[PDB]
Amino acid sequence: GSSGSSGMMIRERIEEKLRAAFQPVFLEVVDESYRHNVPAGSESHFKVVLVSDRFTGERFLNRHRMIYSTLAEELSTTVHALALHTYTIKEWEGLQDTVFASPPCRG
Repeated sequence: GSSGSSGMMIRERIEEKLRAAFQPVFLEVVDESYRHNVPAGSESHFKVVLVSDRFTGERFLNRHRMIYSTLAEELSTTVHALALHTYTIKEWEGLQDTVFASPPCRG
């Protein structure tokens, strides 16, 4: 991006970082803008998708510790809670659809 015209959108800052942060295979963030006029200061719906092998059924918390570390403060700035969705290559290969693959075993 040529200098000059730029923005301060969190959604971008988040990904833009992860890109080089881990350099996974998949990346997609779901940001939600203001919907109602009234002031809302209770919760901030936010979700992020990042597929990586590193999440090979290692841990449930370790999935956040790694992410947070990157956007430790970056996110803490305005965002507080986030629903991380770390998946694996396989699981992704057939998240919804599932093929009946049950090969026989050997001695």
